[PDB]
This record gives sequence, C-alpha cells and structure tokens, in this order.
Amino acid sequence: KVFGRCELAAAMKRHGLDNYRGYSLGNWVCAAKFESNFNTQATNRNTDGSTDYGILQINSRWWCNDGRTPGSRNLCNIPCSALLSSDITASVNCAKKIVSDGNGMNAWVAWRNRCKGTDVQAWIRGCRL
Ligand SMILES: [Cl-]
Ligand SMILES: [Cl-]
Ligand SMILES: [Cl-]
Ligand SMILES: [Cl-]
Ligand code: NA
Repeated sequence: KVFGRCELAAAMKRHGLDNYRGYSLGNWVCAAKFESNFNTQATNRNTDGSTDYGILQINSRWWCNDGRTPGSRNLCNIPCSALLSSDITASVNCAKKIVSDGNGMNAWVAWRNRCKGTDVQAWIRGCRL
C-alpha cells in the first residue's frame, strides 16, 4: 500500500507514534517519506546481505527474521514480511523498539540526512489531526 501523507500521519498518530521518545509526528512522516516513499511494500538489500523492509525500512540484521540474513537477530520477534503489510501496526511496534535503543531516530539514516534539523512539521501541515 502507498499511503497518502496525511493518511500515514493519522495512522501513525493512532498507533501512538506521535511524540514517541520525544519525536513529533512530522519526524516520523518525514522518515517514512524518505525511507520508503510511503510504500509499505518497499524492500532494499543492504551490502551485508540483510534487507530493509516496509514503510520505515526496518533491517533484518537486527529487528526481524527473513530467513536469509545468517547470524542476524530478530529483536522485534516478527517475520520481516509482517513489516510489508498494508496495516502499519507491526512496523510501528517495531519502530518503537528501534527508537528506544539509545540512538533515537538516528537509527534511520534517511531521517538523519534528510529530516533531522529541517522543518519536519511541514510533513503534517494541512492534515486533520
Ligand atoms: Cl511535527
Ligand atoms: Cl536469518
Ligand atoms: Cl494502518
Ligand atoms: Cl533522542
Ligand atoms: Na534477522
């Protein structure tokens, strides 16, 4: 599913991601924009053989099981395919663990390089939230 911007903002807010670990909703929408272009089915292979999955490009190196990242962890205790669903619940629940691991949203390179320090509120501007 390719979310609309305000649609994703509303879904993230409903799932408790707005202001989670101090990160406003615009930060999460911006992260999803540049990680996945709002596409829940996004996947990208990393140089180490791991794969990033879903709207927040969560890495099988640590967070989910895809059966093809030998030696990796599954800290969210989910199959990586669950991060590709049209329902964002699994991605949100796992993102909450990631952003709590000590590095905040720096866990998302695209957030650090394209959202951090910018006017992230623009990503929720105009939405009925
Ligand atoms: Cl915001
Ligand atoms: Cl694996
Ligand atoms: Cl959803
Ligand atoms: Cl932080
Ligand atoms: Na894994």
